[PDB]
Amino acid sequence: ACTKNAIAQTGFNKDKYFNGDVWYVTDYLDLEPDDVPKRYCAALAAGTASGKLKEALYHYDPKTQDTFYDVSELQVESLGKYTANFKKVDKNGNVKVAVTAGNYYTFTVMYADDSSALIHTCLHKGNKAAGDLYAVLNRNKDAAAGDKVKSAVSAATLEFSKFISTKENNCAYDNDSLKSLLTK
Ligand code: HEM
Repeated sequence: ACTKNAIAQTGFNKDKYFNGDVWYVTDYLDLEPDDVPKRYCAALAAGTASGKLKEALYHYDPKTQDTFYDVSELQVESLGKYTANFKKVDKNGNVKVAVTAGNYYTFTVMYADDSSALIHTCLHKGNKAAGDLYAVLNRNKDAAAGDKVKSAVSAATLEFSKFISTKENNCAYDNDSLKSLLTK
């Protein structure tokens, strides 16, 4: 299902990435066909909350209106490479689906700077078939991918021309919920 051992950025700066702020997905590449929709909105917050490494996720399908949030405790495999549980929550952190063995994702930061990043994730959810998902992130939801992150896509032996943009979906995000979910 997933096939890639993504390599984390050399010299990854964890405190800068996990600073409590929001990252927007601007472009994505799924290696498995028919795995995710062709139009999508996603964002996350990443930070340490009371000593615990956390991510809060948001997904929105702009055609179906399917919406869900997750809160994730990350465990460290190596610098920039994590295994995350997930619990599905409402935007206020109330649990809808508890943490469960077999529901996890891996998360590898392949490149990051203050404004942009390239990540890989492999999602394992119960019975479902997994597939490699790469995402270009930016701190600014409207930013076109710049040369640092596009060069990193090339250095991963990927073609940025294959990535699908999220920019034409009228995506609107609740940054406040993502930040507050880090504590939940
Ligand atoms: C930003 C990095 C991402 C991470 C870490 C991530 C992680 C996850 C997790 C944990 C779930 C399961 C949530 C739950 O059931 O509670 C999920 C579901 C899903 N994600 Fe992502 N995701 C990311 C980005 C994306 C992107 C960019 C897309 C496609 C444009 C996408 C498409 C989906 C879809 C379609 C599901 C629903 C799968 C199902 O039917 O259960 N995700 N994702």
